[PDB]
Amino acid sequence: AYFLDFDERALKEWRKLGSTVREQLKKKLVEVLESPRIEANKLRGMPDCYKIKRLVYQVIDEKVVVFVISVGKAERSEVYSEAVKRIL
Repeated sequence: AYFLDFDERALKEWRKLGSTVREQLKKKLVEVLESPRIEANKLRGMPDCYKIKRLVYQVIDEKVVVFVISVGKAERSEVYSEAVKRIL
């Protein structure tokens, strides 16, 4: 029941996550559109910001729009890469 919208920086971020991710995220996002305000996912101190497991979105009631603002990863890309190397 909520419209989707992406911040342009986040859409650019989205186009670099890879094939596998931006699909499982697309799934969880469209699910969020039904009822965006999930208490278990609300960022601390932030009245309108929520997380998807990361992805962050802003709920804009005045427009009924879910605004995806930030999407990325827990660590730097180098940390996962170095972790893969470290175990070889």
